[PDB]
Amino acid sequence: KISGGSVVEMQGDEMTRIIWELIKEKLIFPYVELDLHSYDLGIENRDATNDQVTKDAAEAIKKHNVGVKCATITPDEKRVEEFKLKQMWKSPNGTIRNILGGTVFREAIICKNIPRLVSGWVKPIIIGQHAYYRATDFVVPGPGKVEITYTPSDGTQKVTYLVHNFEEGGGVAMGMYNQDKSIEDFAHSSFQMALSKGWPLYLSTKNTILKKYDGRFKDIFQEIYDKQYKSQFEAQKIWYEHRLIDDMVAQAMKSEGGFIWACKNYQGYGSLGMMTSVLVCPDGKTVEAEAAHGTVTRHYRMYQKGQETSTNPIASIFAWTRGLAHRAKLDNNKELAFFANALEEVSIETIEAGFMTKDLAACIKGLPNVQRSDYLNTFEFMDKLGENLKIKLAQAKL
Amino acid sequence: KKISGGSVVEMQGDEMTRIIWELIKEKLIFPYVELDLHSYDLGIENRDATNDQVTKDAAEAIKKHNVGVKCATITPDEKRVEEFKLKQMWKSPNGTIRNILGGTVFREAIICKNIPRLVSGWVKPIIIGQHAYRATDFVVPGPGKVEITYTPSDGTQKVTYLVHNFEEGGGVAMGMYNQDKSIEDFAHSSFQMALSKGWPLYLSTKNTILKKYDGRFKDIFQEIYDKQYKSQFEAQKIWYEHRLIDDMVAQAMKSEGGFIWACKNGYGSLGMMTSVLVCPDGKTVEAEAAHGTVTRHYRMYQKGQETSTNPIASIFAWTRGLAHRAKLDNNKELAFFANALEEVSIETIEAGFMTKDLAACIKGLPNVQRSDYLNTFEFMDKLGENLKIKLAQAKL
Ligand SMILES: NC(=O)C1=CN([C@@H]2O[C@H](COP(=O)(O)OP(=O)(O)OC[C@H]3O[C@@H](n4cnc5c(N)ncnc54)[C@H](OP(=O)(O)O)[C@@H]3O)[C@@H](O)[C@H]2O)C=CC1
Ligand SMILES: NC(=O)C1=CN([C@@H]2O[C@H](COP(=O)(O)OP(=O)(O)OC[C@H]3O[C@@H](n4cnc5c(N)ncnc54)[C@H](OP(=O)(O)O)[C@@H]3O)[C@@H](O)[C@H]2O)C=CC1
Repeated sequence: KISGGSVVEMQGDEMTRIIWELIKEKLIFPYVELDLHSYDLGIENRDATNDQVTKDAAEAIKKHNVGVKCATITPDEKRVEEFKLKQMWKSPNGTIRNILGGTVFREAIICKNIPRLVSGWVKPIIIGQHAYYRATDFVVPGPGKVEITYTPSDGTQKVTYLVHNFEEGGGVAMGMYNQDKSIEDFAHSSFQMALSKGWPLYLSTKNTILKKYDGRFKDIFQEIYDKQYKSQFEAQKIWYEHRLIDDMVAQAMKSEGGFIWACKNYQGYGSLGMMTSVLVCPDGKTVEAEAAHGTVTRHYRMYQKGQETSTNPIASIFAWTRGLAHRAKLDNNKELAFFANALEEVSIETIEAGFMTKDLAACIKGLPNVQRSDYLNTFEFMDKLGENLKIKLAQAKL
Repeated sequence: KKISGGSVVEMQGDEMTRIIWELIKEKLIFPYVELDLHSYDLGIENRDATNDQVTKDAAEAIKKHNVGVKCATITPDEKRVEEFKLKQMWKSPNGTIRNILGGTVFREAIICKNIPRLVSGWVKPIIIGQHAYRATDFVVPGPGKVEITYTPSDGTQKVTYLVHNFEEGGGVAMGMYNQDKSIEDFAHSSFQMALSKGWPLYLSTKNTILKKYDGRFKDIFQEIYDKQYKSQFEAQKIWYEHRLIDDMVAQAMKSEGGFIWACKNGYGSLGMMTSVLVCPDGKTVEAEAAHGTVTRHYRMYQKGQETSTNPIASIFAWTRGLAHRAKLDNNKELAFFANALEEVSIETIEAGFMTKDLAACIKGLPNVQRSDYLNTFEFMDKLGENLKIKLAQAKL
């Protein structure tokens, strides 16, 4: 077996909890031994520990640099009643993101025989937004001037901008800000992401409206690029380029994918089971990977009733491969790195060979026309993945 | 005899849409409807020659007559100023008109059974109304205080909020506002939109974060619904509900369309995107296509090259305006004609006759053959033939 090293694992809820264990038993543990720091973020354990397990897991990722998380229940009124919760606990992902900070990158796994939004997309597209509300909103009770002013610490200037003169009645108003350091982090993660995946980085803004707000982003990116990054980019045939929201969307419809897209926003096509997410810290050392979808409660309800389920494990699987990939990069572990990529290859190869779960079959043929013989159920698909994994690894040996 | 349509304000536009606009009036409207046409030429040359006076006048006419249908217009930039030697960079005509009329813009894509849509589970299009810029942004060069103050006009105590204290480094800051009247109008237009279409209404905000800012939207929407629209909504078996933006995106993706989405704050064929400005009064509306003047196709047409521009959005501007005019005047004949024009457009495409953009949505642009679509004039002639036939069969 491979010596994988230190990995922080977080267990989840409902259907993903089941798939998670299938992944560990069929795909990971037979080939990788890990110094595994496992945390049970199941809803009942989070309630029992008064959410302490969530904080402990966050600190564990901070210490060991690699975290892979299963989907978790974010409680609401119904969940509080269903589980007899003591509190409507905050989402584990919010707690973890707030402890680690960083930038989230979403990337949908592409298979040739699965329709994409843009027919021409051959390579993936990695979209990134910064994990930051810290905004001061208030009620304007009646007529009067709302103004926003800046005063430098040296007190040599004072600038006052009229936000609005309320002359008929009141309303609402707010102010919000952004620190340079937070914009710089967003850019560092974004450039390191483009270098890691070996693709070009595009930044899109709306400088035609918030000329000053978005212009600061444009400048901070260009500064960092031309300073510490331009070199590596020209080396790998990649580059950085700023785009307006229109020029960017256009360049995407005509493009073949294969680029990082940084957004200053203030999730659709392709089954949710194909979407991956990665929290990348500015330091470039810490990564937390996980599927972009949820616990799949509906499929779990079928399971509980004893009905066949067909749940896509790809996003969950790619959470492990990304985490193991980063762990291998940190440890210079060529064997683990080879495994992580082999597992990714096998998943796509199996789907592209026609073995797939119902969601993907529906994407191809349309749900009203899918037949039982068009797909595999949850356990059949995991079986096929494990079978092709064993073949692939053994064949690589020769 | 033709139908007596009444008073309509019409606004002529630029480039490709101007060509198609005239074909629409000649082939689909005028052969069947007589209008008291208040017609204004918002072509770039006429706006310049009148110093944009025509644009303001058109807005006043809509205010007076309640119904307006507008062709897409060139919004000037530096390149347009050079191309036409403009006296100056005239403001977007839509900006002038919205400023004069107020109201909320609602966007709706026209759904054809045989054109693939974003979520294949959307049977009926979804109508999205948006709010408004009005953001005072600026750069923070270095350490210092950014504060936002409220100064009452009656002399009482000034109120000051800290936005942020930049202790080291700089960044950016911005201020933003919303007047209560503005939110009330947004709600009223939205409720009227939902009643008119007979569909449910959903307001999406982030009132859990912006507790006071977005909370004001949700509160005003609810108070106006309970006092002015609850019963009417029930009398049509519809409803209004607030929803957090995340939950709303969830409900929408699993839904089959058919609802109005008001959100404070999408890639189909632009040729199928419709737009309507709905004033809160419930009387005045202005309809236009969601796309622009299609300059690229116009350059083709200028060199005598074959074009295939989609007129659907332009056609639905006319049908929505005429439908509102019919409602205002209790004009059963015009109401039917407007419905017939919309169905004939949908049916022609659903029968396999379409412009190149929709053929691309089916075969993909790389494999679109000339025999897969009609050019602009071929498609317009096909619509005319089918409209003629439908209206003949409608007598009995
Ligand atoms: N990262 C996290 O921890 C996340 C937490 N959640 C939690 O999970 C639950 C969400 O349930 P829901 O709102 O249904 O969102 P889910 O993403 O859990 O399920 C959404 C729906 O999309 C389809 N789908 C999603 N993942 C898969 C998959 N792997 N294979 C096949 N189909 C899939 C299914 O639709 P169909 O049944 O039509 O196939 C499923 O019902 C809540 O408790 C929420 O708090 C949700 C989001 C993220
Ligand atoms: N309501 C208004 O008055 C509006 C004004 N404008 C003005 O109009 C011009 C806009 O030009 P542009 O920026 O190209 O935006 P357009 O929407 O005019 O053209 C956009 C592109 O989308 C496709 N497209 C749009 N409408 C159609 C259609 N009816 N049938 C087929 N394809 C269509 C074409 O792409 P392809 O050529 O690849 O098919 C077209 O080149 C500018 O002068 C702008 O100021 C723009 C926005 C709204």
